[PDB]
Amino acid sequence: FQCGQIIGGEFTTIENQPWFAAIYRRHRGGSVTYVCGGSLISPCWVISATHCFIDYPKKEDYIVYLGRSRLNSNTQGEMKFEVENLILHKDYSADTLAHHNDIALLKIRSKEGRCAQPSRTIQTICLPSMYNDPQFGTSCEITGFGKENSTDYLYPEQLKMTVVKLISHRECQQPHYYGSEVTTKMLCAADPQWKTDSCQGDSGGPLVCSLQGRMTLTGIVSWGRGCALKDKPGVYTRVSHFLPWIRSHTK
Ligand SMILES: NC[C@H]1CC[C@@H](C(=O)O)CC1
Repeated sequence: FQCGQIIGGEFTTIENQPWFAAIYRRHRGGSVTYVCGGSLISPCWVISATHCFIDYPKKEDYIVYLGRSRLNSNTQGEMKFEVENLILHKDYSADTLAHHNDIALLKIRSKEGRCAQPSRTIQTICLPSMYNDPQFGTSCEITGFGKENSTDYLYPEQLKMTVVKLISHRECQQPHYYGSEVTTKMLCAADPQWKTDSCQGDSGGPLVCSLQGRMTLTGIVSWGRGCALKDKPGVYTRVSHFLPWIRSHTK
């Protein structure tokens, strides 16, 4: 492994986002449904958002897939996993509109007792170095099985991706935007003409940026008001500010 090597946007294959994890819940009735996204950060660890699991925190109930480009069908080279350990951030909160410390860790273990193995469809995403983010106005990529329009009932069957641009705290903390709801441990991103964005079901997925030739996990899909609404960008967990929390649990 060599690390880092939807409204609008386009369809894609997992070769373009080989770090993408598709997380599913098995329920209480035997039926399995899509919960949300995630990113492979090391062979045994997938990173996502706490809000994806806060209502069902029993590890035994989740299924993780790597190398999956299709929602309810099989893709050649996909690897299935059990969640060995589900770590939610104890300081998670969502009392108001914003979700605070919205980050989660999933230890993955296949029925064959193995962790993720590199292939053309399974790869790791580079974690940022402490506090090192791309410049405001940088184009980064988002990926998911989320809705194509907020009013849609169904989820697309094929994986999607688009490009969004990082927005400064100054701009995002404006009152017609999110105001004081966005903290410094969050990152805002949007399409300049509000035509593309992450939507419902893209939660936990990554905001992938290129820094020093490395695709970096700069954000994790967290929250926002609607999808692709003027002045209402997608808000992301600012990974570069959660490194001791990640390290503390992957040691
Ligand atoms: N645009 C980002 C935002 C992330 C998920 C959210 C939700 O699941 O409610 C809707 C949109």
